[PDB]
Amino acid sequence: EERHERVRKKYHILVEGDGIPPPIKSFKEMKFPAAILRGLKKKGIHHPTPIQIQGIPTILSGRDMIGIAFTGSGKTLVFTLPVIMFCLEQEKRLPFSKREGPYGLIICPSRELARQTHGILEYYCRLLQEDSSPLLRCALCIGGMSVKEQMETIRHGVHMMVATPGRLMDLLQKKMVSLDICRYLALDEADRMIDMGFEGDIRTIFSYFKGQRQTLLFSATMPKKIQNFAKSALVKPVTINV
Ligand SMILES: [Mg+2]
Repeated sequence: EERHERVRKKYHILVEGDGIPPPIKSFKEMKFPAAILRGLKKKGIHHPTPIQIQGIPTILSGRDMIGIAFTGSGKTLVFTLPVIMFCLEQEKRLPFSKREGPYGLIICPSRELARQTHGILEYYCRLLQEDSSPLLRCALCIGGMSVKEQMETIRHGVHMMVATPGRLMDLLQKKMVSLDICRYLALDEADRMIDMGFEGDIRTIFSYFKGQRQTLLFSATMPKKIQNFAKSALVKPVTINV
Protein backbone atom coordinates (compact mmCIF):
# COMPACT_ATOMS: atom_id res chain seq x y z
CA GLU A 1 0.00 0.00 0.00
CA GLU A 2 3.13 2.12 0.17
CA ARG A 3 5.13 2.03 -3.09
CA HIS A 4 1.95 2.41 -5.15
CA GLU A 5 1.54 5.99 -3.95
CA ARG A 6 5.10 6.73 -5.09
CA VAL A 7 4.24 5.41 -8.57
CA ARG A 8 1.12 7.61 -8.54
CA LYS A 9 2.81 10.79 -7.34
CA LYS A 10 5.58 10.36 -9.91
CA TYR A 11 3.17 10.14 -12.85
CA HIS A 12 0.75 12.67 -11.32
CA ILE A 13 -2.01 10.09 -10.77
CA LEU A 14 -4.71 11.18 -8.33
CA VAL A 15 -7.04 8.42 -7.12
CA GLU A 16 -10.17 8.17 -4.97
CA GLY A 17 -12.04 5.10 -3.72
CA ASP A 18 -11.50 1.91 -1.71
CA GLY A 19 -9.38 -1.11 -2.53
CA ILE A 20 -7.60 0.48 -5.48
CA PRO A 21 -5.62 -2.14 -7.42
CA PRO A 22 -1.84 -1.55 -7.75
CA PRO A 23 -0.77 0.55 -10.77
CA ILE A 24 1.28 -1.28 -13.42
CA LYS A 25 4.18 0.32 -15.31
CA SER A 26 4.27 -2.02 -18.28
CA PHE A 27 1.82 -3.53 -20.75
CA LYS A 28 3.34 -6.99 -20.35
CA GLU A 29 2.79 -6.99 -16.56
CA MET A 30 -0.83 -6.16 -17.34
CA LYS A 31 -1.25 -9.69 -18.61
CA PHE A 32 -2.00 -8.92 -22.31
CA PRO A 33 -1.49 -11.52 -25.07
CA ALA A 34 1.71 -11.04 -27.11
CA ALA A 35 -0.26 -10.33 -30.28
CA ILE A 36 -1.54 -7.19 -28.54
CA LEU A 37 1.92 -6.26 -27.22
CA ARG A 38 3.20 -6.50 -30.79
CA GLY A 39 0.29 -4.37 -31.97
CA LEU A 40 1.30 -1.74 -29.44
CA LYS A 41 4.95 -1.58 -30.55
CA LYS A 42 3.73 -1.62 -34.17
CA LYS A 43 1.72 1.53 -33.39
CA GLY A 44 4.67 3.17 -31.63
CA ILE A 45 3.06 2.58 -28.24
CA HIS A 46 5.88 1.25 -26.08
CA HIS A 47 4.98 2.68 -22.69
CA PRO A 48 1.67 3.02 -20.78
CA THR A 49 0.49 6.59 -20.09
CA PRO A 50 -0.58 7.62 -16.55
CA ILE A 51 -4.27 6.89 -17.20
CA GLN A 52 -3.28 3.43 -18.56
CA ILE A 53 -0.93 2.70 -15.63
CA GLN A 54 -3.73 2.97 -13.05
CA GLY A 55 -6.78 2.63 -15.36
CA ILE A 56 -6.15 -0.73 -17.04
CA PRO A 57 -5.63 -2.74 -13.80
CA THR A 58 -8.68 -1.00 -12.32
CA ILE A 59 -10.82 -2.14 -15.28
CA LEU A 60 -9.28 -5.63 -15.37
CA SER A 61 -10.30 -6.23 -11.73
CA GLY A 62 -13.91 -5.42 -12.59
CA ARG A 63 -14.24 -2.05 -10.78
CA ASP A 64 -16.39 0.76 -12.05
CA MET A 65 -14.18 3.74 -12.92
CA ILE A 66 -14.41 7.49 -13.26
CA GLY A 67 -11.59 8.58 -15.55
CA ILE A 68 -10.76 12.27 -15.48
CA ALA A 69 -8.53 12.30 -18.54
CA PHE A 70 -8.22 14.45 -21.65
CA THR A 71 -8.19 13.63 -25.36
CA GLY A 72 -4.59 12.59 -25.98
CA SER A 73 -4.09 11.01 -22.54
CA GLY A 74 -4.25 7.46 -23.92
CA LYS A 75 -7.68 6.90 -22.33
CA THR A 76 -9.02 4.94 -25.33
CA LEU A 77 -6.78 1.92 -24.65
CA VAL A 78 -8.01 1.96 -21.04
CA PHE A 79 -11.58 1.24 -22.09
CA THR A 80 -10.94 -0.78 -25.31
CA LEU A 81 -8.17 -3.24 -24.40
CA PRO A 82 -9.78 -4.77 -21.29
CA VAL A 83 -13.17 -5.37 -22.89
CA ILE A 84 -11.49 -7.04 -25.89
CA MET A 85 -9.88 -9.40 -23.35
CA PHE A 86 -13.26 -9.94 -21.63
CA CYS A 87 -14.87 -10.71 -24.98
CA LEU A 88 -12.07 -13.10 -25.92
CA GLU A 89 -12.68 -15.26 -22.87
CA GLN A 90 -16.49 -15.28 -23.35
CA GLU A 91 -16.17 -16.28 -27.03
CA LYS A 92 -13.73 -19.06 -26.10
CA ARG A 93 -16.10 -20.30 -23.36
CA LEU A 94 -19.16 -20.20 -25.67
CA PRO A 95 -18.84 -18.93 -29.28
CA PHE A 96 -21.33 -16.11 -29.90
CA SER A 97 -24.40 -17.12 -31.89
CA LYS A 98 -26.04 -15.32 -34.80
CA ARG A 99 -27.92 -12.68 -32.90
CA GLU A 100 -26.24 -12.59 -29.51
CA GLY A 101 -26.27 -8.89 -28.70
CA PRO A 102 -23.23 -6.95 -27.61
CA TYR A 103 -21.22 -8.02 -24.55
CA GLY A 104 -19.46 -4.66 -24.41
CA LEU A 105 -20.90 -1.24 -25.24
CA ILE A 106 -19.16 2.10 -25.81
CA ILE A 107 -21.22 5.29 -25.99
CA CYS A 108 -19.81 8.40 -27.78
CA PRO A 109 -21.23 11.89 -28.37
CA SER A 110 -20.32 11.95 -32.04
CA ARG A 111 -20.20 9.86 -35.20
CA GLU A 112 -16.50 10.55 -35.78
CA LEU A 113 -15.39 9.59 -32.27
CA ALA A 114 -17.46 6.38 -32.65
CA ARG A 115 -15.81 5.43 -35.98
CA GLN A 116 -12.34 6.20 -34.63
CA THR A 117 -12.81 4.08 -31.49
CA HIS A 118 -14.49 1.32 -33.55
CA GLY A 119 -11.46 1.45 -35.84
CA ILE A 120 -9.15 0.92 -32.86
CA LEU A 121 -11.16 -2.09 -31.62
CA GLU A 122 -11.02 -3.76 -35.07
CA TYR A 123 -7.25 -3.27 -35.12
CA TYR A 124 -6.62 -5.18 -31.91
CA CYS A 125 -9.26 -7.81 -32.73
CA ARG A 126 -7.54 -8.46 -36.07
CA LEU A 127 -4.14 -9.03 -34.41
CA LEU A 128 -5.62 -11.55 -32.01
CA GLN A 129 -7.09 -13.50 -34.91
CA GLU A 130 -3.77 -13.53 -36.74
CA ASP A 131 -2.55 -15.31 -33.58
CA SER A 132 -5.31 -17.98 -33.99
CA SER A 133 -7.73 -16.50 -31.41
CA PRO A 134 -11.34 -16.37 -32.68
CA LEU A 135 -12.61 -13.29 -34.55
CA LEU A 136 -14.23 -10.79 -32.22
CA ARG A 137 -16.89 -8.73 -33.95
CA CYS A 138 -17.18 -4.96 -33.51
CA ALA A 139 -20.31 -3.10 -34.64
CA LEU A 140 -21.11 0.59 -35.23
CA CYS A 141 -24.46 2.00 -34.17
CA ILE A 142 -24.39 5.57 -35.50
CA GLY A 143 -26.39 7.87 -37.79
CA GLY A 144 -25.86 7.78 -41.53
CA MET A 145 -26.12 4.02 -41.71
CA SER A 146 -29.39 2.37 -42.78
CA VAL A 147 -31.36 -0.04 -40.61
CA LYS A 148 -30.71 -2.85 -43.10
CA GLU A 149 -26.98 -2.15 -42.90
CA GLN A 150 -26.99 -2.01 -39.09
CA MET A 151 -28.70 -5.40 -38.83
CA GLU A 152 -26.25 -6.72 -41.44
CA THR A 153 -23.22 -5.97 -39.22
CA ILE A 154 -24.70 -7.84 -36.23
CA ARG A 155 -26.22 -10.86 -38.03
CA HIS A 156 -23.14 -12.82 -37.05
CA GLY A 157 -23.51 -11.80 -33.42
CA VAL A 158 -21.67 -8.86 -31.93
CA HIS A 159 -19.15 -8.78 -29.10
CA MET A 160 -18.46 -5.04 -28.97
CA MET A 161 -20.58 -2.11 -30.16
CA VAL A 162 -19.72 1.57 -30.49
CA ALA A 163 -22.78 3.78 -30.55
CA THR A 164 -24.06 7.32 -30.35
CA PRO A 165 -26.81 7.72 -27.75
CA GLY A 166 -29.64 8.68 -30.13
CA ARG A 167 -29.34 5.78 -32.57
CA LEU A 168 -28.72 3.21 -29.86
CA MET A 169 -31.75 4.34 -27.85
CA ASP A 170 -34.00 4.09 -30.91
CA LEU A 171 -32.70 0.58 -31.69
CA LEU A 172 -33.23 -0.58 -28.09
CA GLN A 173 -36.77 0.78 -28.01
CA LYS A 174 -37.52 -0.97 -31.31
CA LYS A 175 -36.17 -4.26 -29.90
CA MET A 176 -33.63 -4.53 -32.73
CA VAL A 177 -30.72 -4.72 -30.27
CA SER A 178 -30.72 -6.23 -26.79
CA LEU A 179 -28.52 -5.60 -23.73
CA ASP A 180 -29.35 -8.97 -22.16
CA ILE A 181 -25.68 -10.05 -22.22
CA CYS A 182 -24.03 -6.63 -22.08
CA ARG A 183 -21.73 -6.61 -19.06
CA TYR A 184 -19.57 -3.59 -19.84
CA LEU A 185 -20.60 -0.01 -20.52
CA ALA A 186 -18.07 2.72 -21.25
CA LEU A 187 -19.16 6.36 -21.44
CA ASP A 188 -16.62 8.42 -23.43
CA GLU A 189 -16.59 12.25 -23.29
CA ALA A 190 -19.45 12.18 -20.82
CA ASP A 191 -19.09 15.88 -20.09
CA ARG A 192 -19.67 16.68 -23.77
CA MET A 193 -22.57 14.22 -23.90
CA ILE A 194 -24.21 16.02 -20.98
CA ASP A 195 -23.53 19.44 -22.53
CA MET A 196 -25.29 18.25 -25.69
CA GLY A 197 -28.50 17.20 -23.92
CA PHE A 198 -28.02 13.43 -24.10
CA GLU A 199 -28.63 12.90 -20.35
CA GLY A 200 -32.15 11.50 -20.73
CA ASP A 201 -31.26 9.27 -23.67
CA ILE A 202 -28.38 7.81 -21.64
CA ARG A 203 -30.50 7.19 -18.54
CA THR A 204 -32.99 5.48 -20.84
CA ILE A 205 -30.22 3.29 -22.27
CA PHE A 206 -29.36 2.36 -18.64
CA SER A 207 -32.87 0.96 -18.06
CA TYR A 208 -32.22 -1.69 -20.76
CA PHE A 209 -29.72 -3.52 -18.56
CA LYS A 210 -31.16 -6.42 -16.62
CA GLY A 211 -28.80 -6.84 -13.69
CA GLN A 212 -25.23 -5.81 -12.92
CA ARG A 213 -22.80 -4.26 -15.37
CA GLN A 214 -19.33 -2.78 -15.06
CA THR A 215 -19.61 0.92 -15.89
CA LEU A 216 -16.85 3.34 -16.91
CA LEU A 217 -17.17 7.11 -17.38
CA PHE A 218 -14.57 9.22 -19.13
CA SER A 219 -14.70 13.00 -18.88
CA ALA A 220 -12.06 15.71 -19.40
CA THR A 221 -13.80 17.75 -16.69
CA MET A 222 -15.57 16.83 -13.42
CA PRO A 223 -18.00 19.62 -12.50
CA LYS A 224 -20.89 19.12 -10.09
CA LYS A 225 -23.29 18.01 -12.84
CA ILE A 226 -20.99 15.25 -14.13
CA GLN A 227 -20.30 14.24 -10.53
CA ASN A 228 -24.00 13.77 -9.69
CA PHE A 229 -24.59 11.87 -12.94
CA ALA A 230 -21.58 9.60 -12.15
CA LYS A 231 -22.86 8.83 -8.64
CA SER A 232 -26.18 7.63 -10.05
CA ALA A 233 -24.55 5.79 -13.00
CA LEU A 234 -21.74 3.85 -11.28
CA VAL A 235 -21.23 1.49 -8.31
CA LYS A 236 -18.27 2.14 -5.92
CA PRO A 237 -16.16 3.57 -8.72
CA VAL A 238 -12.44 4.14 -8.46
CA THR A 239 -11.87 7.75 -9.53
CA ILE A 240 -8.63 8.31 -11.49
CA ASN A 241 -7.38 11.80 -12.35
CA VAL A 242 -4.48 12.71 -14.63
MG1 LIG B 1 -11.82 12.34 -26.43
